[PDB]
Order: sequence, then C-alpha cells, then structure tokens
Amino acid sequence: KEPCPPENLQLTPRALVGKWYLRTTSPDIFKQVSNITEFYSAHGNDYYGTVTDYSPEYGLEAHRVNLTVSGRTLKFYMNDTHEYDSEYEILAVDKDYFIFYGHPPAAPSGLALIHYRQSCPKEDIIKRVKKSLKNVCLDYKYFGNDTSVHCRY
Ligand SMILES: CCCCCC/C=C/CCCCCCCC(=O)O
Repeated sequence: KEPCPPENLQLTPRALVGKWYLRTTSPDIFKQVSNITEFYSAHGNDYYGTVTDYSPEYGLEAHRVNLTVSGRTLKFYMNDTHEYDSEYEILAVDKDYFIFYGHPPAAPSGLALIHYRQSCPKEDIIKRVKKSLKNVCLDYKYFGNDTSVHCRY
C-alpha cells in the first residue's frame, strides 16, 4: 500500500551504521529471500557494506552494497543482482528500527521494509512498529514477518 510519508523526516548521518535484521516487509518477501542480515559502514554521508541472506533457490548469499544518501531518501545498489536496487524513502526512525519504502524491480508496486537492531524483535518493539506504520498510513496487518528464522513474533 502507498504510505503518507513524513516530509520533515531526514536521515541523520551515520544513523544506519552497524548490523540490522530485515525481519518484516510488505508485501511479504520471505518465501523468496529470508534471514536477511545487513551491515553498513559510514563513508561520509553515504554507506558501504554487505547483505547476507538465505534463498531457497540460490542457497546462502553474500552481497556487497552501497547506499548513497540524499535527505529523506537513499539509493540502494547491490553488486551481483539488482532486484532490490531502487530509491528508498525513510518512513520512520526509532532507536530499535528503521522503516523504508521504495519501488524496486522485485516489488515494483511498492515495498515497505522494516530493519531491526535486534535479531528477534520483542513485543514492545512490535507495538512501537505498529504505531509508526499507522502514522504513515500503513498497517502492520499488511506486513509479513520472517518466520523462516528462529523468532516468534
Ligand atoms: C537500515 C538501513 C536500511 C537502508 C537500506 C534500505 C533498503 C534496503 C533494501 C534491502 C534489500 C534486501 C536484499 C535482500 C537480499 C537479496 O535478495 O539480494
């Protein structure tokens, strides 16, 4: 679904550094690719890093990525495949998660992505996520969690 994005939310330099787990998406992508771990390093206001994942069809994958950041949006570039390469806008910022939205080739009608600091986010985090989504005209009921990993949601 299309969000109502907040036009006053901008990415703070270095906010994306470190390890993240992409555990909730809309539409649900987890039958195609799952157990997504991201690691980002700062390059000025940009980032470089890696994304590792499990694919039922391709096996274990490791990808090198770049993020170029421009205000409330960034461009995501991956080396080997470009299924998820797109501009993504920030929808919500929290100490424990970020919510992004874009229209990549893999989900060209729109893809909302929730990146968590914790590998298995607990109920208090999910409650905050639900409120963040409502604030941008989205709804957790249209999202799927990654139930391929050792986490109950
Ligand atoms: C928390 C910082 C997030 C910044 C990046 C926002 C967009 C991310 C897109 C991630 C794509 C997920 C790739 C899945 C693995 C694959 O199929 O290659």
